[PDB]
Amino acid sequence: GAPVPVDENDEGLQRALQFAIAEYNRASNDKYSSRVVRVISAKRQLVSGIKYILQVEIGRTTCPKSSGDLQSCEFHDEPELAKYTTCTFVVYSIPWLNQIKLLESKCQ
Repeated sequence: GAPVPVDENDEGLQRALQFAIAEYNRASNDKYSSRVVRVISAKRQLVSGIKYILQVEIGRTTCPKSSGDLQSCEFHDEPELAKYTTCTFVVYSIPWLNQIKLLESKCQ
């Protein structure tokens, strides 16, 4: 057995970053929103089911949710002031039972 990396065509891995990341935005939703930036390690271990280990230097997005913006939101109008954080997402994905669940998703 071993770890298998994903490509730009794995709706499963996409549901992984969107699951944990979705939790990052709902976490900072207060001040503003947290948005991915430059992934680093997006993989899906393959055991009895799957393990989704993700890494990305999370970033932010000024606008919160409405702020009279309809649909936009953005980091800090540039990189010059949009630091980031290193977060890892751990999503177990089990086929045959469409059972996806979050696990080790922590950012810091």
